[PDB]
Amino acid sequence: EIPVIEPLFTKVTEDIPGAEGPVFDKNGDFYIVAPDVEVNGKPAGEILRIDLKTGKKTVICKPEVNGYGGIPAGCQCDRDANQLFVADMRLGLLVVQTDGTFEEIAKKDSEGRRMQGCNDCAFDYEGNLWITAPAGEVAPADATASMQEKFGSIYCFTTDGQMIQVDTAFQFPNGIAVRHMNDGRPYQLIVAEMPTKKLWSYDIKGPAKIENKKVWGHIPGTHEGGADGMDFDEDNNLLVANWGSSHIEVFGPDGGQPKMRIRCPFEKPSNLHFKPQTKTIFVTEHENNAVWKFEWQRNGKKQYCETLKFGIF
Ligand SMILES: [Ca+2]
Ligand SMILES: [Ca+2]
Repeated sequence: EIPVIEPLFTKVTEDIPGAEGPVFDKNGDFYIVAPDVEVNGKPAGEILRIDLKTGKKTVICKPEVNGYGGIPAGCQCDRDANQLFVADMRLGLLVVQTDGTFEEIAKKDSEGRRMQGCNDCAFDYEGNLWITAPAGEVAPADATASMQEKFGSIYCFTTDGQMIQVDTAFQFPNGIAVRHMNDGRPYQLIVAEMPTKKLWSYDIKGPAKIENKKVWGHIPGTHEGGADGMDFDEDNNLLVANWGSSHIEVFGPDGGQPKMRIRCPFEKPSNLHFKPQTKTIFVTEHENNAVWKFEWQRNGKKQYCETLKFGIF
C-alpha cells in the first residue's frame, strides 16, 4: 500500500467561503481568496490578507467589473513588483495591489476570443504565467463550468503581454504547476483535470510552447472531486490536494501513482502553499471553509517571486 503520514495540523483561520488561493507575497504576508462569497445570490468574491498570529482576516479586494462581481480562486505573487496575479472564475486574470486596487488583464485572448473564467495559475521561472480556465466566458457572459462538458482551457500569459490559449477540451482543469531543471529552465507543465482523476503533463519548449501531452499521474478515489491545487517541494515531489479524499497526494518526480499520501483532518482540501524557506504548508479546505497548516518533510520549491532576477552572483 502507498505509505500514509498523519502530521499534526493546526487551525489558522476560519469562516472563509470557498477558501482557496493561499499565497505569500514578497514581504511574507499571507493571503487567501473567498470565491464562494455571494450577496443576494450574486457573486461577491473576496481577496483577504490573514494575520498568521491571530488568524484575523482583512478584506483587501472585492473585485467587480461593470456591476459584475468576481470569483477570485487562485493566486501567484509577481517577482519584480509586490503584486498578486489572481485567477478569477468570473473576471479572468486580475493583477491586484496590496492597497486593494486591481486591473483586469484581458477581456479576450490573443486570437480575439472572449476570455474564459480562470481557477488557478503558476508562474514559471521565466515569468510566464500558466493558467487553468474551467469556467465559461467571463462576465457579462452567462456563467457555466466544465465539470461535465470538455471545454475547459489552459492559457499562458507571457512576459510580452500575450494571453495565449495553449490547450483546451479539458473537463474542469484546476490545479497547475511547472517543473524546472536545476538551472531554472521550465521543462514540464502539470495540469489537474479534476473529475477525471487525472494529472496531465506536457514538455515545455518555451514561452506558451507545450508539446507531448500525456496522462502523467493518477489521483486515487471514486469520490466526487479529485485533484484541486498543487505545488512542488524542493525535491520536485508534487503535492496535490485531492478534494473529497481527505488526503493530499505526493507524487515523485516520475508521476504515476502517488508515492505517499498525507491524511488531513478534513475531507476537502482545496489548495496549498509553502511558507517561504520553511517546511510549513498552509492548506485551504472546503469542509469547514478554513485554513490550516502542518509540517512537511522538507522546504517547498521556490515560487517565482522568491527567485533571483540576476541569477547567482
Ligand atoms: Ca482550485
Ligand atoms: Ca500554492
